[PDB]
Amino acid sequence: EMRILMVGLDAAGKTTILYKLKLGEIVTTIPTIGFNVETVEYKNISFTVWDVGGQDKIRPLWRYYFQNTQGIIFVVDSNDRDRIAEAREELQQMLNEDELRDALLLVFANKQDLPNAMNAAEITEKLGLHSIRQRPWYIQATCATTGDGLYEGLEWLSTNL
Ligand SMILES: Nc1nc2c(ncn2[C@@H]2O[C@H](COP(=O)(O)OP(=O)(O)O)[C@@H](O)[C@H]2O)c(=O)[nH]1
Repeated sequence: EMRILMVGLDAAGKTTILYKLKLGEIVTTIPTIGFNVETVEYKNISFTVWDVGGQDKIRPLWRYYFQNTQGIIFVVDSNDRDRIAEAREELQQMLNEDELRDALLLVFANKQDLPNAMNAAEITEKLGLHSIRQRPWYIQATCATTGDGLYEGLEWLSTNL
């Protein structure tokens, strides 16, 4: 019916976020070698999760698992300063996929419990979110392990959908 695509580098906290929603079992599928998909199905909504960044294995086939995406959730480890530039590049490629041009964008600046984590303002500038045109976006500072911030960010995505 409608899909929410939640993607980001490995260890960003996406699986942690799926489990905190308590909207259904997390199911892992491996449609092809090197492509692990995690899926939660709640009513008419499908939450679809996989890791981006690095080799981008089976990238040309991602379109056939993108379909009917109404909102993108980009999750970043705010403490991972080593890979923030990689997260920016991976986000930009998602923002250029034709099947996702109309999808809303929620950004979770995750792991705000860590002492040296970049704040949402810094994450906003590092991701280049203000260069996004004609697409509504929103960024929330979160701690997925406590759940802090997830409701406020998903409140924006849900009310705007
Ligand atoms: N400190 C901290 N750790 C987190 C947070 N969210 C997730 N983690 C940890 O990061 C690791 C990877 O989380 P995971 O959900 O598997 O990330 P994924 O690979 O993107 O799905 C786990 O050990 C989590 O406990 C957070 O907000 N703060």
